[PDB]
Amino acid sequence: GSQDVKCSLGYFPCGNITKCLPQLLHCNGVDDCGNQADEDNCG
Ligand SMILES: [Ca+2]
Repeated sequence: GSQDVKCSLGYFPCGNITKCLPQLLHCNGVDDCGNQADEDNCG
């Protein structure tokens, strides 16, 4: 029954926003999530 939960394999959610992007854009130094959550202290 749950819907829009987590992202499929090979993708990750920006956080509390409904959206998923490939690891390629993860900490890639590019604005995409909008809230800059993926670029938040990437380490
Ligand atoms: Ca990014």
